[PDB]
Amino acid sequence: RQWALEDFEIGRPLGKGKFGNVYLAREKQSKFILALKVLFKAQLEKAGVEHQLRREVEIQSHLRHPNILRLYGYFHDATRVYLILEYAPLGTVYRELQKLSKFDEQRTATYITELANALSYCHSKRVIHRDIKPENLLLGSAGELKIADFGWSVHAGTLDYLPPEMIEGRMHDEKVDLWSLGVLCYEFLVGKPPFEANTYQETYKRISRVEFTFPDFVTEGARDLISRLLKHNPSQRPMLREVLEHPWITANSSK
Ligand SMILES: CS(=O)(=O)Nc1ccc(Nc2ncc3cnn(C4CCCCCC4)c3n2)cn1
Repeated sequence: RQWALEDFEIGRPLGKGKFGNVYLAREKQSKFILALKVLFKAQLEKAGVEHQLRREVEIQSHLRHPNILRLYGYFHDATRVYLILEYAPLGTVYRELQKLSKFDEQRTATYITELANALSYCHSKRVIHRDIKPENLLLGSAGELKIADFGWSVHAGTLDYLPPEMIEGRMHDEKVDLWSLGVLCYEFLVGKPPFEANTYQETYKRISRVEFTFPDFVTEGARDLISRLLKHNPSQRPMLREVLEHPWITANSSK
């Protein structure tokens, strides 16, 4: 591996905002298709995220579930780092949700199932993702769910997906990704996150006071799982397989 830019032709833009952009792109000589994140070194340490990115490449690259987006290599030049990324043909989950505004229960449970395994794997290797936002949940071609982003940690922007203990600031562990699974689960069937407000200030309270309600079209099966995960006291939360085990899941997923 010694990649310099001229080893690629760049396709259409893929997004995003925060750090620069992510591009469709193609390895000139094997004709390989990939996402090529381009991040200006300019706005990197000019923001202090740099060292908290190295040990997120670290984290990204030696990992390997099929339900986790893979990082191939990297490089840079004058400005900008370049992340050479697996490509997720069917786009993000954020956009599938806007498109269909809600998910059926067969589809949700599958997405949750896939998320557990990828998290359950992440948690054997003791790794904790922090933001499991739908912006970070891409889709493979078989429509497999693939986790993606960059705020991971050791053991032990919107708060919509964070749990109480974080937002205020306490000794946290892998019990965060399980609250995020709850927040997600809800968002999928309802289409909006259970703590949404129009301000960061409401949302903090809605989270602090665990303040959500279910629209009628939501089944006491799912109420039970989401109720269970989104408890305040971290130790209250199912462990990852007690989740997969959940009656409501199993009745509704792939395998
Ligand atoms: C616009 S869309 O409706 O969402 N279609 C779409 C979305 C994603 C992809 N593929 C893809 N593969 C790997 C990665 C790694 N990071 N990204 C980020 C791209 C920057 C925008 C934010 C999303 C994630 C990736 N995107 C293809 N098509």
